[PDB]
This record gives sequence, C-alpha cells and structure tokens, in this order.
Amino acid sequence: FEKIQIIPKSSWSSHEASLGVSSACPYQGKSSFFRNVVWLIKKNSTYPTIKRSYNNTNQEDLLVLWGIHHPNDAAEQTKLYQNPTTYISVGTSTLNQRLVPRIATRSKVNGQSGRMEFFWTILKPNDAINFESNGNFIAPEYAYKIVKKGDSTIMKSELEYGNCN
Amino acid sequence: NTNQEDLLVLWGIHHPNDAAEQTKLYQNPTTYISVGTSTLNQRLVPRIATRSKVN
Ligand SMILES: *[C@@H]1O[C@H](CO)[C@@H](O[C@@H]2O[C@H](CO)[C@@H](O)[C@H](O)[C@H]2NC(C)=O)[C@H](O)[C@H]1NC(C)=O
Ligand SMILES: *[C@H]1O[C@H](CO)[C@@H](O[C@@H]2O[C@H](CO)[C@@H](O)[C@H](O)[C@H]2NC(C)=O)[C@H](O)[C@H]1NC(C)=O
Repeated sequence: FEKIQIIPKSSWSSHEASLGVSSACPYQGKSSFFRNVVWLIKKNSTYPTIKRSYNNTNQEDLLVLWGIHHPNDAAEQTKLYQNPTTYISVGTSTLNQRLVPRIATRSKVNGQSGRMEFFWTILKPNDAINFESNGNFIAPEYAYKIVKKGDSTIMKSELEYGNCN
Repeated sequence: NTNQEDLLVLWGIHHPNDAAEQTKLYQNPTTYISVGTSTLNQRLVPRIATRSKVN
C-alpha cells in the first residue's frame, strides 16, 4: 500500500484548481477541501470540456476515486460552471458509466446545502482509465497502490494499540 | 405468448465509442430503448464515453 501521483494539481492549466473550496472543511482555520481530490472551477468565464486519461505504467494493481458535485439550484450551476446540462463519463476495461448531476432543494448540513457523491473502481495492472467531463466534476489527484490477498473486517473498538502480538 | 410453458427473452444495447460513430451506424443523436411487460418497466439510454479496446 502506497499513495501515488496520477495527475497533479499543477497540470490543470485550462481550469482553475486553486480556489476550489468552501466554508466547510477547515485546515488551519482557513477554508480548505479534501486534500486527495481536486474541485474544478471555470477560468476567466468559460469551462472547456476535459478529456484526459491514465495508462497504468505501474505493475502493482491500483484503485482510483472520484465524484460529482451536486448543486443546490440552476443559479449555482452558472456561478461555478458555465454549462446548463453536464455529463461525467468514466471508462475502463470493465467500467462503463455516464453520470448526470441531480439538482434539487436540500437541507443545509455543515454549512453547504448540495451534496458530493463519490465513486471508485480498481484498475488492472496493464490498463487505462479514460475520463470525459463537461463540468460538475471532482477529479483525483492521488490514488492508491493495492495488493490484496485475503479479507478481514472493520472491528469496532474504542481502544488504542498495546504494542504486543 | 401463445405458448403455455413459461419463457424468457434476452436483449441488449450497443454502446458506441463516440458521437461520430453514432451518426455512422444510425441516423440519430439521442436514442431510447424501452421494454414493457406485466412487471418490467425500463427506459434505457446508451452511454457514450472513451473506452479501452478489447478483442
Ligand atoms: C499501457 O501502457 C503501455 C505503454 O507502453 C502498453 O504496453 C506495451 O505496448 C505494446 C505496443 O503496442 C504491446 O505489444 C503490449 O501491450 C506492451 N508490450 C511491451 C513489449 O511492452 C500497453 O499496451 C498500454 N495498454 C493500454 C490498454 O493502455
Ligand atoms: C477573457 O479575458 C481575457 C483578458 O485577459 C481575454 O484575452 C484577450 O482577448 C482580447 C480580445 O482578442 C485581446 O486583448 C487578446 O486577444 C487577449 N489578451 C491577452 C492578454 O492574451 C479573453 O479573450 C477572454 N476569454 C474568452 C474565452 O473570451
């Protein structure tokens, strides 16, 4: 198990990855966001269609995580992005999805009203994941190398480690 | 079902690689496939997305 750079924060030149946070996740007081997935915003006032991908040069197996930002209303659609209708599609040897963001009146939680649906699959050692997005999207920065053998579970306990065996 | 024994049917959907192959095979941009039975009730839209090649 180890963390890996798939596509850095730097590589998004056509889209604004810097100020992609909100009043919800405080790092050192100041407003932050999930440090392993980047939230994409329009540049100047136009949102280019993204179309990038990742072949797995690594020989260990890995998994990717991504998601969708669901807005509160059609007014917040045109504030963050410059699109009315949006599509996010992901493609791998196995996977085949086409996700549309849902717009609906919510209730407020931890500040922000709209939701954030995440997704995942495991990418084979010698295969490519392909993305395509019009907007309303949160792309991976980091992803994990997994070598799985055998299963267990999530034990629910209050205790802490006792340096034994 | 004129037959008196019970039966099952199979069908599916072709998902294209891009909007260019949409207009090559078929002459439609948006497409719908709907199936209806006493129980079943579905409306299937083909997903377009960049894939990897297999076979
Ligand atoms: C994933 O990345 C690598 C990029 O090099 C590909 O690996 C080789 O590609 C060659 C040339 O077409 C093929 O003979 C084999 O698939 C690999 N062979 C050797 C000798 O290295 C790989 O095909 C890419 N695959 C996908 C699905 O993206
Ligand atoms: C967004 O704003 C920028 C301003 O910096 C626009 O860029 C300029 O466009 C005008 C009209 O052609 C000219 O001053 C130059 O061609 C560009 N200026 C520079 C400094 O490069 C930009 O056109 C606007 N974006 C869009 C998509 O229209």
